[PDB]
Amino acid sequence: SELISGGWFREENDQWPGQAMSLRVEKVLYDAPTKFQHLTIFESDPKGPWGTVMALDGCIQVTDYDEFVYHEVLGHTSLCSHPKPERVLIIGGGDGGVLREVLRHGTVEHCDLVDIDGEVMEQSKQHFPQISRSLADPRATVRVGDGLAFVRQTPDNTYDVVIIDTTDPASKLFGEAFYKDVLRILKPDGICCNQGESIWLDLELIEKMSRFIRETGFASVQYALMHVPTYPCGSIGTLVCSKKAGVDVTKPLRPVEDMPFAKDLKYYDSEMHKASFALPRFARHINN
Amino acid sequence: SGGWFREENDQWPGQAMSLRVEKVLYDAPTKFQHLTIFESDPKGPWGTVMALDGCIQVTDYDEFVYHEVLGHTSLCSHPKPERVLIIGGGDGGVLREVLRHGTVEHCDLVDIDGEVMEQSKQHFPQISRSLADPRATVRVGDGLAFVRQTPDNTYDVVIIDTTDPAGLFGEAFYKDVLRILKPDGICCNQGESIWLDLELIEKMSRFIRETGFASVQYALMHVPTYPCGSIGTLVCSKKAGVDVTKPLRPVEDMPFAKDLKYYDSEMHKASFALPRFARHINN
Repeated sequence: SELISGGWFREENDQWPGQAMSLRVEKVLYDAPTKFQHLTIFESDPKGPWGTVMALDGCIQVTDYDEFVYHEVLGHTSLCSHPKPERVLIIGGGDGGVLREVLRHGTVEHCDLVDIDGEVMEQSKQHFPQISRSLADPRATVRVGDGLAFVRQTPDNTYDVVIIDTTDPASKLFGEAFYKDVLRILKPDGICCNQGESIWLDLELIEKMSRFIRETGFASVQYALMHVPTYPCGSIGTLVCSKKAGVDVTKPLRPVEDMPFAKDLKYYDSEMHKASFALPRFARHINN
Repeated sequence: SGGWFREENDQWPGQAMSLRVEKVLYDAPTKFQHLTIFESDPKGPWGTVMALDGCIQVTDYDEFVYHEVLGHTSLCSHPKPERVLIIGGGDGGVLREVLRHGTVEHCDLVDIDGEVMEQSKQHFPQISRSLADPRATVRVGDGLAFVRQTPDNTYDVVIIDTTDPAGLFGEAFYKDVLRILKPDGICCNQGESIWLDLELIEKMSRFIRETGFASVQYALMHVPTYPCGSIGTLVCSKKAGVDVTKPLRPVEDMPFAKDLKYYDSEMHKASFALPRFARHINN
């Protein structure tokens, strides 16, 4: 209804009062609500480098150009922090981008993925094949359904890593029970990766979320910063949490340089891993 | 127009970013460029915003990142910076950070646009307060003319806060900058984004090395108002074997360290770690 070839997409979001970013639309590939949210896929200006762009609820999620940053940082920062990650769970991750990166690791014997929106997955399968290729991997069991119901019915010490690639669709509505479930389904040496907000637009939420996950029972939580151009302020982050008291996730436990796919990565390496946990002074208290 | 500022596409068309305007304080050309000052949405955190040639340069909210990174990354990499030159830096932001250092005996500043510094004096006092400091000699004029008429081995640090505006002249200019630096001299130059012009950073980097600098390293930073959200700075060392990626004089030892909002020795070291697609700049 809104987008039109030759017109411009506009990301507004009320998180930021009085700010907006826009991209010129070449061709609309999809624009409509789903069962759970508003999906919008389109081809951007060929003169520009962003390529095919996807927006969920009026917020750009994936673009061909910078897509690798968020997927590598979540996938590898958490897995490289675990001594031997054999079994992995991803809550969300419908486009398959984080799954693609987890599946690079030879140690991963199986990975479960649970996202609620099946139509987003289908549109990723069509317009982002390079991202969604891994949904069909023999080591991946992809499920469409409720992540809360899944983790509650999962027995204890099942997973080595749990990646939460979602902000819910400030532990509000379902955090208390869910993060307790996440803690118990992790093995004693378990690592939990959670997508964080920007240190520019919602530092207050990062502080609350960090304190909440520590109160839940995690022995440590550390915020990793990253350069993502398409995000409103240009820097989202992620909370990498340990169940085991003692482990320091800010230095890679298994450095990616010692495995054969290190040179295929566009963003992440061991030096970026270390660098991501150095926060500006104004935001430094998050990591103590 | 209708209560929204829109940032220029220019290089790489199709992208644009916009801010809601509450009150326009200034909007008109000057002698050398289009200056645009306005108050942003009070509900938003940006405060007073300044744009040069349709490109946001300074906002009250994130202004400290760019100024601390240029000022301190270069000074903290020098063993004892007594004399400093800033080409550009009309708003006084980089000057304010350089002047925090006790070792700095004097600092010369040469920017070509006098109207920009007058508008900074008015609408950005917290930034431009340093222009009146007794250790600062502020000059309005050509930076190319100034550096060619400056004798050898005059400066410890030279901070180039500009991508060339004054009406092309790199070859002569960077030779001058190399010559006017003392043997242990550091040169800080503002870089472009690794996202939208990596090709330019690579060229700029090789050019400065070919000019005579023993090493050149690109420091990355988080600046939300920049198109992609990450500009950087090239830190260039005349003396060979200098690893500027580890601070020579840690800011933690200086008393103003806790007054900084962004920069510290941890951020210093992290800044030189580049994504793999851009790591060939520093290798």
